[PDB]
Amino acid sequence: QPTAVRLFTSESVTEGHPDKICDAISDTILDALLEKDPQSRVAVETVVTTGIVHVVGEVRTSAYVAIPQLVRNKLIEIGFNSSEVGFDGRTCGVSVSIGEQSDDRAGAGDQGLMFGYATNETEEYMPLPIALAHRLSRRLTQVRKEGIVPHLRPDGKTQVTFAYDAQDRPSHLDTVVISTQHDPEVDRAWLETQLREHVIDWVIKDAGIEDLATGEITVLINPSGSFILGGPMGDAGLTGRKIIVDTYGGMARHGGGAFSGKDPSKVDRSAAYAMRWVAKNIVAAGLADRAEVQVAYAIGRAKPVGLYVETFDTNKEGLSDEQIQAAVLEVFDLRPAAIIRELDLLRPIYADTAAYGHFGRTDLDLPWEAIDRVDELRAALKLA
Amino acid sequence: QPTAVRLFTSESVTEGHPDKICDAISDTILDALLEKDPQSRVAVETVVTTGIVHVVGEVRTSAYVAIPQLVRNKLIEIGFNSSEVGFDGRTCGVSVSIGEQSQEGDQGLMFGYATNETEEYMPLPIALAHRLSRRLTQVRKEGIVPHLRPDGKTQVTFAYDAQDRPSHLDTVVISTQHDPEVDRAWLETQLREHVIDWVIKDAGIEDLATGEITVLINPSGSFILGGPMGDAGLTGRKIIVDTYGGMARHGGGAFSGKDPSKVDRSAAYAMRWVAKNIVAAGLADRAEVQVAYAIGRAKPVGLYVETFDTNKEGLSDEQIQAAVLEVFDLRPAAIIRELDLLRPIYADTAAYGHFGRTDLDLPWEAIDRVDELRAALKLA
Amino acid sequence: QPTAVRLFTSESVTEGHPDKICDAISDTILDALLEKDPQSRVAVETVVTTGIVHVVGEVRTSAYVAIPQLVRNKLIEIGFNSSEVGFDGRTCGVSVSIGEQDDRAGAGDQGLMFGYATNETEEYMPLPIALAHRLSRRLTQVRKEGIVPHLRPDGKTQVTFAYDAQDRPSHLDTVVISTQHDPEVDRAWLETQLREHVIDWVIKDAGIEDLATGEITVLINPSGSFILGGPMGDAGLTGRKIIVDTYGGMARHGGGAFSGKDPSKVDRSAAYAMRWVAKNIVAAGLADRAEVQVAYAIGRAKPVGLYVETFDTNKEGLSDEQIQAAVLEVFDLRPAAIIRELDLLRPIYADTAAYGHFGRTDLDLPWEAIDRVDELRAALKLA
Amino acid sequence: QPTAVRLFTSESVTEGHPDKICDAISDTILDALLEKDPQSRVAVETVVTTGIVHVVGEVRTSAYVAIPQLVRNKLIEIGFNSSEVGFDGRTCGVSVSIGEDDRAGAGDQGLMFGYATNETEEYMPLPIALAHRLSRRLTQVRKEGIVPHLRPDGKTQVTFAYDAQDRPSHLDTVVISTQHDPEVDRAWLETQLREHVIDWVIKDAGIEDLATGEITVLINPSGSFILGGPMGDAGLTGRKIIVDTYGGMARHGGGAFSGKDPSKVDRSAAYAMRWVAKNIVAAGLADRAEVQVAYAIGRAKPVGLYVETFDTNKEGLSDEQIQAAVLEVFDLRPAAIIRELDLLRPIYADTAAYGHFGRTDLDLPWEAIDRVDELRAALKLA
Ligand code: NA
Ligand code: NA
Ligand code: NA
Ligand code: NA
Repeated sequence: QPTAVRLFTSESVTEGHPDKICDAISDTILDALLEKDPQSRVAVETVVTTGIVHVVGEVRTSAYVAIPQLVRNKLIEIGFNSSEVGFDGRTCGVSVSIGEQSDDRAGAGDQGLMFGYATNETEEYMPLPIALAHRLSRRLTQVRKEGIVPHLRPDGKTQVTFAYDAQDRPSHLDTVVISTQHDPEVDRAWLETQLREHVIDWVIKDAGIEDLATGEITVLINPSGSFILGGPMGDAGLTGRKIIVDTYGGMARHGGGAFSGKDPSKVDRSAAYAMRWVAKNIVAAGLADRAEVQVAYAIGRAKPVGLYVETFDTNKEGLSDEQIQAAVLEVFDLRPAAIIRELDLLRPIYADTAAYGHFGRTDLDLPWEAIDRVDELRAALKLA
Repeated sequence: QPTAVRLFTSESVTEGHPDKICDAISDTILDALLEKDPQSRVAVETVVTTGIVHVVGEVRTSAYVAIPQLVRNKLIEIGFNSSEVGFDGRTCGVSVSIGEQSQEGDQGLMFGYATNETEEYMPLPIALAHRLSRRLTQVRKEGIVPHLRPDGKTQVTFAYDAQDRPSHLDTVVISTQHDPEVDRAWLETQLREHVIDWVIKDAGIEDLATGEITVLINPSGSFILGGPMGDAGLTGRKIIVDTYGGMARHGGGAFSGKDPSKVDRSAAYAMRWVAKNIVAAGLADRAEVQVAYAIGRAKPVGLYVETFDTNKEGLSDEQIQAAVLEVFDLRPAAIIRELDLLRPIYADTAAYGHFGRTDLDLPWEAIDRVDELRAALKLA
Repeated sequence: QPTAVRLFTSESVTEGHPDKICDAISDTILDALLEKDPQSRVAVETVVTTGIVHVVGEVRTSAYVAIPQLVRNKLIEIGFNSSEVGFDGRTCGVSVSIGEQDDRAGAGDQGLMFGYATNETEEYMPLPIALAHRLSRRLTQVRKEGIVPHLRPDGKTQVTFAYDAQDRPSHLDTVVISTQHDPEVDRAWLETQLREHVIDWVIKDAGIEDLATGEITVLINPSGSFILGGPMGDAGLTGRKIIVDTYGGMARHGGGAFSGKDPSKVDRSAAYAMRWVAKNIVAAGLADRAEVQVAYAIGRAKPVGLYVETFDTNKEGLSDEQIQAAVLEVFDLRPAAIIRELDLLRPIYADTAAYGHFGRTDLDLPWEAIDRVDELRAALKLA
Repeated sequence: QPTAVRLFTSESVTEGHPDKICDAISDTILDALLEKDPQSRVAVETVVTTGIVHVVGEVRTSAYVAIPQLVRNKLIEIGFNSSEVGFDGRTCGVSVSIGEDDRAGAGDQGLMFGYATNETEEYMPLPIALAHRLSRRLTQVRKEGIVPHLRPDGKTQVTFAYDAQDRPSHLDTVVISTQHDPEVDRAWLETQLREHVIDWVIKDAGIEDLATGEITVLINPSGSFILGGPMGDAGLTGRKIIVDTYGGMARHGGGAFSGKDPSKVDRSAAYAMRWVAKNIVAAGLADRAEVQVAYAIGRAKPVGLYVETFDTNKEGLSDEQIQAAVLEVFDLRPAAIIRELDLLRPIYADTAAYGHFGRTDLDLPWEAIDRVDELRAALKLA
């Protein structure tokens, strides 16, 4: 009969976290190939460790791109420009092991399952915990790049814990954790003041979540102390190792597939994008407050072998999940070629997705964020 | 308004799938180090592509292990023993970039899950997908089905009812690497009998497999070359296969190549242990628990119990969570001690899933806290 | 006092020896770049070990070449096409770590380079390296043409001649051949097959029966089986067979490797020039044997050093100092003038990357031209 | 018929030259293995390029050594400690791809040469002796703070006018190219290196009499040298074999030394040939001696031996007669060379720059003139 408060957590990382460096390098190569050959087939994985970038996988393309210069320039853009910060794009190892050799009916290029999610609890239709964690990691990068907080270095991680009510909804911000790389000219006591003011307080006001941040918020800035070296130094990063940061921060189920370094023919990426597009339209059409949708494919088959709509008893208009799914099946063509055509995916738009999340990005104009199927869904259900 | 039937999917892969090669290599090095030094700190990632294995990361150990031999022997066990099958443990590249000292971590979120819909407390789609991929490897190694090669994938789709429960098997996909001596039609007859039919009987789900089942065997034609050749693999790229096949939420953390001091592993194991005890204690049919840690704090900063309205005994999820907090010590050091994690038990976990393994004796599968939970809740 | 017979030895290796695999890959990349962009700057090193090729260095080029496919195809042509032979171009690792960013032009580096020639063979080569190369080329030939079955690519040849008191070859003393093979054949079977189809064939093809009379020691796979070959348990690197590539130890060497270097690298172009000089000195009748050193300073076109030696074989009462004045009159040794006069900006180099850079009767290499004999004689006012 | 002056050149490089980085790393690994297990079989090649060290090859040892730490520590000792200088041992990539009685046969075939000359007190040719002294002094003035603003990579080269008798007569040209900080230019380096490297070494070597009159001195003649080492100049083990030996004065069989334990005849038989050549000259049998030796895989006794003394042979002896004395005194089976020179000791990292021969700063067993008595006594001499 005693009760505990349920506490839900999501995390994000900056573009200088070693796994995110790999995602960004993988999608920088994808975009360079797409800019010159929109039909490029790309399955490029990046590995980073002390002093090393290793790029591996398979491309089919008519484009020429200078991979080592793309890698070095992306590391410099992130801010790894010196041995003093743990990694230097100008002087690091770059090794390439890429193999270059061997319409809606086109079969899926692999089996797999993919989920999409949306909720009207934020303007960007994202869960509050991942939305706040991404806003904090984006702001931590912004204050470094613009000099709002001097003496910062690229690597960093954010983590937010909300209290939740008995109906599975956020009630209150409980705990914020931020860790940032920094120059030795500053110490943790200075960083605590700077990041509390210029990151956390700024983001709470920018997100309009004052109501959720009243009273005692536990804040931990660089709780382990000095954070001088970072990125790949004394560590390792790999493409596709931040797939929950990339999506919904653990609020939504995930099918396992990574996004970065994959062209749009990979259903792991394009069908996940299609499921965000479906979920967002289900919510925007007023059929549910929250919606999660699974799709699944068999290799060589165009039509999904599976589709699974869940709205967690937030369904509206007396509609069941089974009725909403029938409307989705009428309105959306989930054959992989039809997804690529309707969302105009064969464009170099992916390097921007490789840090700070693929979904609910109001800084970007991503096609899977369009709420342009609201009218068709409502009409399929005979709603006004 | 019209209704559609909800279809939920899970997948698994054989030990020959390039990503699972990487998980196994990472956990084989981990086990070799734990055998000689239980206190070893290990953060090893494996990358495979045409002709090469690259092992990267950091180890803090007193143990001497010969990594190139361990890698070669592991590929040969998997069955990659010839250029003919596309990869050879004896003749492939092995490159090691592991730091052993500095010379000049308890954070993140984790989920556990259990359901009483199977005897092993797993969701049916992932339990069936793992039984198919394990059985596909077995029929090769035993020569029950000849002319198979190690790489393969399985996928299972179940119809679900309006209450989010499985109602019947809909679709089975098996894709297997094979010798050029055989084709898709031959694999269809062999695999329907010796893999699909055999597993439906072995699992006792005949009543879920009546009527029309869609079976897709090598649906995209021949699959002669596989493993790393034209299909790069990395450690920790099968984290949904490793866990609950998409039935349960995930925190993002990979298991393989990580020693037990890493909460991405130990805390996810602890949450399986908590979820399984909640369901075994008759508090819920299905339970999902998130935990989360803040750097420098031993006790978790977050815990979140969800039983999807399957609550029993008139208990809310908040009440179940208070009992969990009284019964379970969720400090990482206490998890390591209570589950006796500092043992070379992990290479076995690196394919066919970390949870609900009837073939293994894993400490996070113990339902030894049921009496404590029921006593904390004043139940009989 | 007791006397001993002096015995001089030279060696060669097949195209399948791991060091020569690297030389070949490095020069196959160079040739592919020079084919589409003759102005390409290339400094590409190849490393082979079990399962992997790693290509490293720096290139400046407008050309696109697919390096992984070039590597795999070259390994296939050499005969490494299966895990059973120890290496497979189709399935091996290939990793690339290459960065991509008139006559008065200075040398790109310092360094010293030697050239040599001797009228003891028609190709102007010392007999010990001439014979070692013929054996290694023949060893490759009997495999590719299947004159001797069950052979695998990796092999080494070694020839030891007795020498007279005046430092000239007198007779063949010892021939060594180690060849990679299928496990179906043994040392005993290789010994019969290789004596007939390689050693006896070459002696006849070279016309050296007069030097191969009496008892010759023949050691064929003396260490036993040689089944696993190539990079598998024997790492290779570009520029680790520089004495095989040149005069087999008969002539001095400046230390510079040839393969993976475009002609702007004096290590290559100036060694080629010294061969051309040394060959023309002997062809012009100034000496029987000539060895010439040249050296450069980075950023300076004219050499800092030139040294002629003829080993007291000088003719016409001319000193080495007199022959050298003639060489300075006739030859422009500025790097740009060497590239121009020998037409070096062509894809001709992969051919050079095994069986030697000099004395090649199977190739038409510009540095083997005896086209300056009139100019040398006219400089010495010889008829 | 006019005359030109013959001009002979040799070069050396600092320990910061990318090829010598690879030799030093290969021999640092060999030494660490021999320290714990003298019977270690080692064939370790090092490759360096922008940001990366790759160590490949084969070891058979009972020894555990921490290879990445050895690599990083060696780069730090060399001076590559910053991205600013082009390479940092603390932050660079390190990848390892290593696979793990006296009639004992040669492990390989091949030919090896040794050389000695009484023209210097260390029995070395003057051009390579002077090139090595310059490269060692260029390192010393940087490490000791005699000349500021230097960086590790550098090359030296000397050209001597030679007489009709093939002997050095005059120092003609000295080249030094050094890596440096951007705060200094060629003009400053020319002043500093003329005094603290060139003039210092001419006095240290006692060759003032060869260095009179006009000497062409070329310091950083190609201009600025800010980045160096592996960045834009890939290095490999065994790519400075002529710098390692006699600077082109002597013939060479092709075999590299570094990264090889003493069971490799490429190393031990070249060491034996220096030992033989130096004792021939120390015994008073010749002013200059060059000796080839050659082996066949599977056989202990050499298949070839060749003595050349370039007409400097004394006491009415021919090279055929010197060679018979050599065969009586010297056991040239590999196991016998390893035994007599006590080669199974961690002495090799010190040989990996500044040459393997004529090293008055080391006490190398192959430099011993401990066999002159046996040679004289086998030739029936006083
Ligand atoms: Na539901
Ligand atoms: Na709930
Ligand atoms: Na002479
Ligand atoms: Na002589």
